[PDB]
Amino acid sequence: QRAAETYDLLKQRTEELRRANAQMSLLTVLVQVTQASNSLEAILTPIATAFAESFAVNACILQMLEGQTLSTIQGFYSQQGTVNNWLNQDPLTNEAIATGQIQVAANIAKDPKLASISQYQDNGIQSHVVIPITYRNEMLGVLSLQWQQPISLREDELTLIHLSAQLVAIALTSSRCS
Amino acid sequence: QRAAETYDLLKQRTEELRRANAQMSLLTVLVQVTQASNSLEAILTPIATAFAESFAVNACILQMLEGQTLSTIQGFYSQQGTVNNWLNQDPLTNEAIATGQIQVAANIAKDPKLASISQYQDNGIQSHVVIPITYRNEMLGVLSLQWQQPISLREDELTLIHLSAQLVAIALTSSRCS
Repeated sequence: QRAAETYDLLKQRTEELRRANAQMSLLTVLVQVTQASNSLEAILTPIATAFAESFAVNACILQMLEGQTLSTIQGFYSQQGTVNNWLNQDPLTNEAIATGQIQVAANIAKDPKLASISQYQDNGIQSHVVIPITYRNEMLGVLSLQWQQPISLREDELTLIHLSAQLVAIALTSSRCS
Repeated sequence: QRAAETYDLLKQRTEELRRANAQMSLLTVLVQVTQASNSLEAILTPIATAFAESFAVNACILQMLEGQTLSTIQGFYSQQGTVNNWLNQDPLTNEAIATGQIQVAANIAKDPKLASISQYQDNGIQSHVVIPITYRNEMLGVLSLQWQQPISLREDELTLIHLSAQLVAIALTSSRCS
């Protein structure tokens, strides 16, 4: 009966509601973190951590740029006992820096330009998204999201990444104000 | 039957979903506007306009501060044929500047400190919210929301105002970067 296709539509709304709330929650935390810090360095790990929890990553790295080189300045989170930063050796990151575009590798085994990279293999990284962090046209850094399984991002998750990163860029650019 | 108390809960979820989407939408527009501008002055009206549409105001004013004086620098929106800025003569605004707190006057006729003010009367303003716009502890300006009817803000609407304003403060502080 059409009263069973109402369980199909409440179960649908609630999931959408759940999703929308989780989006709001990430944006809320990013604003809070920005307001509570007093320097750029204090803000980095908290931001990485915020993305890590939102996207259930194995690891997240937020790394600053000087021109088009990765800075030593960075913040990070990992479920592992150590964070292994090999982004300077990463084709995916290198394409992000060059093109100013989000780069999505949903399944490493399939990008042949990525499948044979020792670092992806030894860290067990099977999906990777890297997004430049750009304020106006100034690229301030990159944010890397890493998982040990292949992912399949929804439309809403990609919108959230685009907006998130954009907010983060507003955030970093203000943090440099003494 | 309990199948009629499922229409009561889908009609409930959808409204909550509607609300959450409208929140996301305001935050999205504020980020976009910040990224698309190239100066602080270009950003002001768009931000005021964004709040005006979100909160269905009669008018919105976003006005910069120098120390604790209102600047000439400002942006605004109004349904009226003219924007009448009388915030320098406003006790509500003056309390916001002094206390760094949101000020809510849901029904002017009832604040006796506000009911006899010529400007509230002649503009037909029956409710008024003014929120300082503060980055870290630096108060950059005030944002004023004005209606011709009494309002009754929901919990979610107040959270949105707090976060919004906080984002705007991040936004203005970055805009000053040449």
